[PDB]
Amino acid sequence: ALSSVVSGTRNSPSFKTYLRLKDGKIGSFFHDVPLGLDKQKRIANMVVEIPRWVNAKYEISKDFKANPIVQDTKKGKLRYLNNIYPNHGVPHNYGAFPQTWESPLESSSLVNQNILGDNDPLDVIDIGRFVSSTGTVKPVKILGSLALVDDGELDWKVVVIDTNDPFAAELNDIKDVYEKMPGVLENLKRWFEVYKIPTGKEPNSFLFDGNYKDTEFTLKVVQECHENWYKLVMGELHGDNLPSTENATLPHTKGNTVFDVEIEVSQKAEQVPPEVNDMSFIK
Amino acid sequence: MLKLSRALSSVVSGTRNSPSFKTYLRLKDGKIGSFFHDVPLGLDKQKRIANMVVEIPRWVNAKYEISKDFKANPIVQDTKKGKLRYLNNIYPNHGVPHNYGAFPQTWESPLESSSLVNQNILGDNDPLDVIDIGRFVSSTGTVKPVKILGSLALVDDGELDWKVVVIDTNDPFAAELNDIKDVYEKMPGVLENLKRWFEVYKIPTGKEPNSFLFDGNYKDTEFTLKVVQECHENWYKLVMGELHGDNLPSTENATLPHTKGNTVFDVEIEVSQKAEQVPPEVNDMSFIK
Ligand SMILES: [Mg+2]
Ligand SMILES: [Mg+2]
Ligand SMILES: [Mg+2]
Ligand SMILES: [Mg+2]
Repeated sequence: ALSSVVSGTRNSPSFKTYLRLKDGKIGSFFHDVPLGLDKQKRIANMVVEIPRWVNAKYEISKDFKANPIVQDTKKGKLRYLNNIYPNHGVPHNYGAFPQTWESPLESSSLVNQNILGDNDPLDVIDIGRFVSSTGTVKPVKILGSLALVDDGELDWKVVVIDTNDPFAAELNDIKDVYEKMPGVLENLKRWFEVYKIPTGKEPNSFLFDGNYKDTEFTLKVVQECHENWYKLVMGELHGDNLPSTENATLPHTKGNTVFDVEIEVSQKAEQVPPEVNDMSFIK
Repeated sequence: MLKLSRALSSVVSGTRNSPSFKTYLRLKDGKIGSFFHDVPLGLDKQKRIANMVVEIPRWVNAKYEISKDFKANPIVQDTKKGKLRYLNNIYPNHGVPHNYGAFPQTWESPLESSSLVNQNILGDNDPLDVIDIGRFVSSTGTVKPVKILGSLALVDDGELDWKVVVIDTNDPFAAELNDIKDVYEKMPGVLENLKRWFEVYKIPTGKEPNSFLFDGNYKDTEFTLKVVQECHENWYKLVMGELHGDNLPSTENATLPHTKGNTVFDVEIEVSQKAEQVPPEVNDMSFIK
């Protein structure tokens, strides 16, 4: 089975999580984890970036070799998400669909409006009961989606649940969450609207009037972004500033390679800065 | 780093996330005291401050409390049928939303009805509950000054369970809060969340929701000081042996020179092993309509 390995020191700029492939070789979280999309069973594989109730802004890096998960930084400073009261850190496990990409050139057939893709793998929110570690790859059941608009880009949020959650069989479309998990859709919607306000940013807004899109519509977003990724790795797109497509597993692709990376020994994990625990109370 | 003056502190006994875990009060000379009896409440009516004993740090689930039954009144995790008790995650809260604790040298008498409520309703037999809404996360067994802001008259299993809202006096925002309305206006969602939390938090354990006096309104600072005074007065009668009842708390104490319970504690500090794992079900979320 796929697994992961930590490099460097937790809560320092050296921290990384790499994908380990089945033979022990290093792969890319972006390119080498099969999405494993099953349109019939409405399941696909998520890469977990941020465990529920964690603040560190871990993401799959498009820049570092082999696309490890690294903590975001600004002005050289590690970035922590705020506590949007009464949330502690992220309210659910946050991650991505591997082998997907929101092209900032191919404008979506699914929105009537000429709006940009956000240039990253599709964002995934796992609302299940399990707290999942950074670098976990697991099957999730696709439920619905939220069309967040952040800085002119369509930042889709796809709501899923871990297929190991006994409750997953009780949820077969996005209205099931509203009825059976009271408060989850409302809280995620408000979180994504306001989470940058404490950093000096304006509230985000929504397409579709702020309404969640159902499973059938969401599956089309996933398929489209999986096809965009496909075109990207096959060299079948013309465009500047395309992500790296270096990969360990995709035969005949230009980026196909063997990854040679240094796994740095982990030191005494640094303290999180105490100000990370401050709460943000948003009107 | 280095304190030139003696201060109260605490000592952990046993293993975290195990039935052995205990935090004891250490008095200025290093001996063991009671968190219930031996921490001066320090109530200052004019500055609207008093000392809190912190039981549960913000975003912790473990239901730590001052034990009325254990010798020297350590803070211990509530346990039932030999099973450690954890508070639920009342979505979207993670554990307790703020630092939770108590006012030492206070007690809600279960004998008397308060003269401050227009209603016959008995107290909950424990120190007054305190909720510190400040930015700092405080460790179990911390004693610190807090500014009293207001209170909520929760009713739980028929008993009046006062919740006192306070802020750590070191919080730079403390100066901007002078009464319970400043929290409502300047810390949007805090009072709302606490009130809903106290209404629903035992529903996952199979209890009906709690109710309130004063129609679920918060009481202001002036009224709250009267509740704290009255509970401090009743604590005093308890330790002075002036009350009759079959299940009064123990009044054993190290520091109160004129009390029957005044004693020297001899407690064992057990070696701490590596903290046990919290059971993974403690991370499940409760979604209450
Ligand atoms: Mg992302
Ligand atoms: Mg996105
Ligand atoms: Mg209490
Ligand atoms: Mg109480």
